[PDB]
Amino acid sequence: MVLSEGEWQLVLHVWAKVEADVAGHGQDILIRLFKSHPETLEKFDRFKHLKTEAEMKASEDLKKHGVTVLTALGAILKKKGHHEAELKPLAQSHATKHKIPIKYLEFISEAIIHVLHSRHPGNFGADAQGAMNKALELFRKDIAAKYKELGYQG
Ligand code: ZNH
Repeated sequence: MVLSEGEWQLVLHVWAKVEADVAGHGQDILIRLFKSHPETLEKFDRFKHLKTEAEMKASEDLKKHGVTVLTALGAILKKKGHHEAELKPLAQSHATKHKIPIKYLEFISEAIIHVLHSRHPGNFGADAQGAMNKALELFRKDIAAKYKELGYQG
């Protein structure tokens, strides 16, 4: 699959708003993820003890993680599909150390879309949401191919 330049621009124009407060968007996204799919929290030996949204919002380590995740994703999006270099180390750590199935990447993709839709109705209409879905699908497809090369079922 390949996105058009117009699709990339819709993706990057909403990402520009995310970048006003990457930390806040990261918290909202991780919390949505853990609330919708509580099993995903079990992957974080650092965070699996957090019991409530309140505890999640007050966690500095969780905030730090959201910034790390969104900054990595932002870098990948900015490559506009030319993301092999960024994807290599990410695919290896997530296949081999963290053991994150593609299904869980689908879950966080859903959380991203939900938070953007809630926070950014001005820049996340149907067309922009479609473009973001296409970008995240491409990310997941490319990660999935790497998983396979690396020996992980995903
Ligand atoms: C979209 C998307 C995404 C992105 C971009 C990311 C990114 C990332 C980064 C950058 C980091 C740091 C470095 C490495 O590699 O290690 C990480 C880590 C990581 N991660 Zn991940 N992620 C993700 C998804 C995910 C999910 C979904 C999960 C689960 C479920 C995860 C789990 C993880 C973990 C567990 C870790 C580690 C943490 C700590 O701190 O230790 N993850 N991550």
